[PDB]
Amino acid sequence: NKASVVANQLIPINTALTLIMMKAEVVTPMGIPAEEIPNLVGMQVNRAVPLGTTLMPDMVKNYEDGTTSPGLKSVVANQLIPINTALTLVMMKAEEVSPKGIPSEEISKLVGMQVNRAVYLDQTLMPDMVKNYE
Repeated sequence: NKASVVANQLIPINTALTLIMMKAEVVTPMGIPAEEIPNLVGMQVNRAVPLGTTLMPDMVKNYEDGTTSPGLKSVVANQLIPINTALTLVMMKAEEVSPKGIPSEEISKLVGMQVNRAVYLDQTLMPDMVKNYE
């Protein structure tokens, strides 16, 4: 089988991995492959990554758009938004990503709403970081 993207060195939290920190080794479990290496390269993680850590879906927010059928498109801040910032669909990208944070059900109504917490780059928007919805 093809090798997967397993980090050889240890990565801290929120760190874009590169070709040097990305090792294509054939280890299990076969998390995300390296076909989109040149696409999701520099992808930051949600928590600290140990040595030889394979790319996991639950450990990485939007590892890449390798999904086909959306349906469960979740809102993800592909960019960085400072606390209290009326973010709209432009800064928010409702795509199918895990885990299922906040689905774009009525986003058109909450779009441009000011957040009470700071938001980093591609981060999964959750109802725990926002105030009281409608």
